[PDB]
Amino acid sequence: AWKLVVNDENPIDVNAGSTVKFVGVKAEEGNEDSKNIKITTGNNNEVKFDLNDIIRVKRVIAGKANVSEVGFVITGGPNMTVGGINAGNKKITGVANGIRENDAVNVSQLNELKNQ
Amino acid sequence: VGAWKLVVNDENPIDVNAGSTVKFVGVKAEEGNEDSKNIKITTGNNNEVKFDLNDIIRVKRVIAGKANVSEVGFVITGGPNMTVGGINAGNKKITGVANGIRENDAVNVSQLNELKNQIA
Amino acid sequence: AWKLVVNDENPIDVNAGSTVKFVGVKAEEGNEDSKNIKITTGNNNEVKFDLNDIIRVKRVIAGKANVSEVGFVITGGPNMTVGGINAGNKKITGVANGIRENDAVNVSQLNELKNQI
Repeated sequence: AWKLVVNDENPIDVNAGSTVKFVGVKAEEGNEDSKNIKITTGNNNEVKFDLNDIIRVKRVIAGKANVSEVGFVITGGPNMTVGGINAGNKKITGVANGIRENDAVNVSQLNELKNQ
Repeated sequence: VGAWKLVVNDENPIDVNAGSTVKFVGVKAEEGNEDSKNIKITTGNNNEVKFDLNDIIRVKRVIAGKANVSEVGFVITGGPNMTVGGINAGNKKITGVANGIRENDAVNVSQLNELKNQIA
Repeated sequence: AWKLVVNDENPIDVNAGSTVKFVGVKAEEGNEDSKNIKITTGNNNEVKFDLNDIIRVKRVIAGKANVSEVGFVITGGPNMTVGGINAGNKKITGVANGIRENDAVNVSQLNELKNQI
């Protein structure tokens, strides 16, 4: 027999005739397509590990950038949440001229009015 | 060592005998890019098999409650979005906007008020 | 003994009495709850693999959409970064009337003035 230790847990004894099972945990209980870790096998019995095309988490952190249930947040910077967009006391650039009533307007549009 | 079996998500067992080799592999997300294995599997000391994410992960969707990342961009369900076709402010105000300067910068209320003072 | 080959690495030899350890790597050295890959065991000793509820990476790529240390970027399109927001040379829609000095203004508010002046 050999022993399999997962992180800090007590060893699993693997005897002759024993079965070891690997399981991708389902994020959503009825949904076999909801396993965040996708474990499959190859033609030569290779055990293959990947991510699901769709991953379900509570939070993604990449430096100051956060994705979570509240929205898209840059620590100390802009954000987008259910209550709307905060531009972080910075300019918003690359804005095409607004057309509909609830489109944003840009500097060029303010200037047009200023000359009429 | 005794002969044992490995069952992966209820696949038919893989029988492992004395003399057998078992391979674990991280799948490449991008066909020809060796650096694109989302699951980073390595070996260290003391027969440790170490599992982590790649520094760069490649997926089609991230779901974190009502916040969604996808090939179209960044969406809050029932809220604003920033997607390929543009920003949708979600029928909410946009706050914290510094004064626009270039012709394609957004303007703020302070600037609209400056104009009101200038025209008539 | 049997051998374990992980990707292109040298084989590990597993004899009778050997131990193999599976470990989640900590994303942050001081945080034992920062292991991106969550490995646990079930009530019949199944080895269960999942993601941490909180994952820490340098970049997520979903097609043109990127999450990274600079912020939220659509390649060739809109972005929201440490330096502010770019609207992608497209219109911004769904903007409620600005109120406070640093709120954005919409077409309706520009027209309201035009009708007064």
